[PDB]
This record gives sequence, structure tokens and C-alpha cells, in this order.
Amino acid sequence: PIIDQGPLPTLTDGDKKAINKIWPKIYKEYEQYSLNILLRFLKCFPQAQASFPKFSTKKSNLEQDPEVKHQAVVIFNKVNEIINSMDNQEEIIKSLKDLSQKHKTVFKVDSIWFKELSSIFVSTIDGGAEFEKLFSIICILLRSAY
Ligand code: HEM
Repeated sequence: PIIDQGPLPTLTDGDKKAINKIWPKIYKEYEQYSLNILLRFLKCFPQAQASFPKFSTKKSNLEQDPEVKHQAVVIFNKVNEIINSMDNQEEIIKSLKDLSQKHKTVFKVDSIWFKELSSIFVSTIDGGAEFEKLFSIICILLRSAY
């Protein structure tokens, strides 16, 4: 499963190979996959919608809301960036620690949600242990500033 605290897991060559085998299929339809993931998260955890002021007052037809679609792709693109540089641990650390600080003080998001959205991200793309490890690294780092 996905964890959000403790030492960072290490992605093996095997892990990276599996991730790189599965990702292209998702990436090629990033708009709809990214949207589906966020919508699923909001359906499973309606109480999490309060964490997105840009669409927190929006009810019904979220799929057509520009703020919802944009929020979804911004999250997806960050994951895409990380996958694109799995060989550079330092870059991933630096980048995500900075983002962690922004979510804490600027976006004022409760770090408890990262793991929940990530779980839905993984199940949506039918990812396996390899992706859970990837998202564990991502969540631990996004939770680091808290
Ligand atoms: C895999 C997990 C996640 C990743 C990789 C991620 C990534 C991002 C990125 C890259 C941005 C844009 C940064 C910027 O504009 O400077 C962002 C913004 C934001 N994220 Fe996250 N995020 C994640 C999970 C969450 C969760 C769980 C919530 C809320 C429950 C959340 C709420 C927000 C909000 C409110 C913004 C600000 C949007 C805006 O004002 O334009 N994020 N996130």
C-alpha cells in the first residue's frame, strides 16, 4: 500500500521498468485520465472538496468546470514529471519538498489527503506495487513540510 511518512523507499530497476511500461498508455490520454482520477477522489471523499477554494462552491457538472479540469491536470503533470526523472532522486526531493511547503502555507491543504488521492490515482490506472512505491515517495515528500 501507499505510505506517507518514514524513510523514502528506493525504486529498483525493475520498479522503473514496470512504471515505464504502464505509463505511456495513461499519458497518451492524460486529459480524461487526470479528470477521472480527481472526480473519483471527490466522489469517494466529498468532504475533500472544501480543500479546493477555486471550485469548492461548485455542485454538479464538475466534469465541465475549468477549475476542476485544470486542478486535475496540474496534479497529473507533476506525477508525469517525476516519472520522467526517476533516475534523479535529488531533483525529485528538491522539487517535491518545495511543493510540500506551498500546499502547507499557501494552499493550506491538510496533508492527510495526499495518500487518499494517490490511492485512487493508482487504482484508476490499475497500477501495482511499483506505482504504490512511486506514490509513497511522492506522498512522503509532499508531507515533509508538515
Ligand atoms: C499526488 C498528489 C498531488 C500532487 C502531485 C499535487 C500537485 C500540485 C501542483 C503541481 C500544483 C500547482 C502548484 C503551483 O501552481 O505552484 C498543486 C496545486 C494545488 N493542489 Fe496539489 N497535488 C496533490 C494533491 C493535492 C490534494 C490531495 C489536494 C487537496 C485535498 C491538493 C490541493 C491543491 C490546491 C488547492 C492547489 C492550488 C490550486 C490553485 O490555486 O491553482 N493537492 N498541486
